[PDB]
Amino acid sequence: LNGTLMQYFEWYMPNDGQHWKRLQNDSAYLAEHGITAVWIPPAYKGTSQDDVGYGAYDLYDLGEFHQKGTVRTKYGTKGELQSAINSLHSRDINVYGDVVINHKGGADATEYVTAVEVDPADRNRVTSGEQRIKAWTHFQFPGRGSTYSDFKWYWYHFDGTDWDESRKLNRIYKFQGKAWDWEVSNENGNYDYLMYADIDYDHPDVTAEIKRWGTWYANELQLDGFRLDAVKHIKFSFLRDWVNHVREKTGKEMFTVAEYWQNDLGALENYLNKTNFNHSVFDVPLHYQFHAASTQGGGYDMRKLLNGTVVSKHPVKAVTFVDNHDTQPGQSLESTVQTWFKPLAYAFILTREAGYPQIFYGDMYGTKGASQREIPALKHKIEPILKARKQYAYGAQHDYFDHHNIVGWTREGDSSVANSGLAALITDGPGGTKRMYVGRQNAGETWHDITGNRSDSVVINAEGWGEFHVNGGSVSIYVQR
Ligand SMILES: OC[C@H]1O[C@@H]2O[C@H]3[C@H](O)[C@@H](O)[C@@H](O[C@H]4[C@H](O)[C@@H](O)[C@@H](O[C@H]5[C@H](O)[C@@H](O)[C@@H](O[C@H]6[C@H](O)[C@@H](O)[C@@H](O[C@H]7[C@H](O)[C@@H](O)[C@@H](O[C@H]8[C@H](O)[C@@H](O)[C@@H](O[C@H]1[C@H](O)[C@H]2O)O[C@@H]8CO)O[C@@H]7CO)O[C@@H]6CO)O[C@@H]5CO)O[C@@H]4CO)O[C@@H]3CO
Ligand SMILES: [Ca+2]
Ligand SMILES: [Ca+2]
Ligand code: NA
Ligand code: NA
Repeated sequence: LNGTLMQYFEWYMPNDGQHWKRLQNDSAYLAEHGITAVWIPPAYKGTSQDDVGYGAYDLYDLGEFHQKGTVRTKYGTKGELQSAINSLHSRDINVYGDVVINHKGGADATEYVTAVEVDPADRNRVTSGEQRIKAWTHFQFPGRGSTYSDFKWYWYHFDGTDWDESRKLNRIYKFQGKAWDWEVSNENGNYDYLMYADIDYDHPDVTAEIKRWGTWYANELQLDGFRLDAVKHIKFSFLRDWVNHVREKTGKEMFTVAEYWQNDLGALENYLNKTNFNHSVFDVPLHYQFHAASTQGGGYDMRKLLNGTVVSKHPVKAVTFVDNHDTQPGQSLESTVQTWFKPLAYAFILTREAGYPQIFYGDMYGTKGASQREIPALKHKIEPILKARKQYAYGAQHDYFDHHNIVGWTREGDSSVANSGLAALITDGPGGTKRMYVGRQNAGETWHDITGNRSDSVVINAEGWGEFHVNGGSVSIYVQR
């Protein structure tokens, strides 16, 4: 009954074209461990075969056309993806597609464009007169032709770019007659511009086309929902309308979660408000708290985990997580939750009632970057916690955030899930004990630590309390034997 998301990729997976096949072959394992939805990496042609997917060359090429030196994407072919999705749906696993509509990379040809430079710390400030640049803005899709869509892109569909090919120069250029979109993040004055050619969401043909593509994409892959990339760089009212549009055309719920990357609840709440709460956001602040706790050696006040997060104020609109492809070692938003703390963070997201939790492929299977700082495979430490969620994390919750280090929570169980109920303890410092209430209805049951970290059994007293133990820097989750 509890739903669990999985981000089904990490940044450094090998470019062998086998990822979709792997996903298909992992569907039985995912279903058995209680994963009910997967977020798949962008499925369309990037700027090269080894693009992780955020280049977004051709949104209508799902690994079907020979473009950018390849038919397949990094991950495989359209057919392979569709076979994987078909296996996942056969096991009631929903599929959320990644939607990268901020920009387009890898244009087929340059165009001469009149532009001005803007200040990278304040993109509202113009720092040059008009100049002629060669911008990568012409998309003809020579390998695709007009199959699925005859829409061609030119400079006038974009607000700007970060490269002039004539002078070989990396600067933020705003095209003549264009204005950065609003509302976007107010960081750097206006954070519309991120990378590649920035899509102009003031352009009515562009808004129409991206909405149309949205519906096509959903149908083509039989998607159940969306993950929205880089939303702080995309006109908020457009995103709102886009989500409503695809829902209207497909007739389905299309659960949607946006990646709004800011460690600030206020900014996330503004975004929710400006999109009428029609979709969820990732709980970025909670991730940063996990990161802080993991790097402070016991010095973090664990009571802080209850405040300043999306899940603390808008639990129905939070997707909670520990790490992702941007926070993993080496990557652009690097803030990795250290290995020792990572299971404790997973207990917090998986066994508490608030939020829609997500597990990271990189945490399960490890990351394959070229460093000696990669995330090791933690599948065996995470499996028990997933099981706790799937089978035990039901009913009324009681919180025990009453200590700088050792914090815990219980779940009473629900009569709809047989033998459900748990008692969780995590500590960033020394271990110890906490007496916690698990419900009088559990009186006399014998509970054991599903993680195997503690070998002691705890018998629940007549008043519904047990005396629970946790080791130093560890997690224990007690459930009925
Ligand atoms: O697994 C489901 C769910 O579990 C967790 O949610 C629990 C939550 O943490 C608790 O706080 C409590 O919820 C109470 C809530 O917090 C109170 O605010 C109140 O809610 C009332 C609303 O205030 C009121 O507005 C109205 O709500 C309606 C919505 O406005 C309307 O949009 C629609 O809701 C839909 C969502 O918008 C949509 O996103 C989708 O929701 C899914 C979540 O996005 C997804 O994360 C997950 O939710 C988790 C949640 O994250 C945990 O925190 O699955 C959701 C279901 O698919 O779909 C929604 C439904 O279509 O409709 C609602 C009302 O129908 O009314 C509500 C009261 O009904 O009281 C709440 C107590 O009921 O308990 C929940 C449940 O465990
Ligand atoms: Ca933008
Ligand atoms: Ca614009
Ligand atoms: Na723009
Ligand atoms: Na602490």
